[PDB]
Amino acid sequence: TSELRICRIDKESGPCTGGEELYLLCDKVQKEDISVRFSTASWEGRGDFSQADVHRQIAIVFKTPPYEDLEISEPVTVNVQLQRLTDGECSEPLPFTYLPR
Amino acid sequence: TSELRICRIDKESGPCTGGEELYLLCDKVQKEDISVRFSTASWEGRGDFSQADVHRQIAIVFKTPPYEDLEISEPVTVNVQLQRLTDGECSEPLPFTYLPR
Repeated sequence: TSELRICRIDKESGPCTGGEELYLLCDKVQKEDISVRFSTASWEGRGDFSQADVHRQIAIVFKTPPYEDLEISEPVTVNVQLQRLTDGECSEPLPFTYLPR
Repeated sequence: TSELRICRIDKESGPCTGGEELYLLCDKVQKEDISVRFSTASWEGRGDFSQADVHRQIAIVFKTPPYEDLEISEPVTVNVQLQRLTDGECSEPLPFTYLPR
């Protein structure tokens, strides 16, 4: 109830040794009343995190624009950033590399 | 200013043909005054999304627990879910598969 829902987990696999840092996207939860449970029909395990590790974020779903040159033979890593429409203010850039066909 | 900051992009690469659905995590933005800019020193492109595509989410950073059997020779995909400490209520499960050493 209260709708505990996980939207996704950045990684779908990892070493059985554990201790691997991951992150999951979910709907509203109470950081003082939430935990992560890994399990099978006969085993149970918990993710290691604190309240400081529960971040309120915004997620934007979008389709990439086609690159200027659809005939590139070599990868081309461009910049990706947030930009405000009103003032045209940008955020720092993050890389994204386009791959040839 | 107002601190436009991107935390990450699920994919770091993709076809130069574009039209690839992605998502990025960032800090507070105004969905009616925000856009995504792809660019080089001489080229500019925009991500395709609407206001409906800007979601307020929670992200939890955590380390995975080690699996019960560290000697598995075959992958073992267990369940991962949110669980409330107070009532022990769980969310639907998402799969995560442990890999042998």
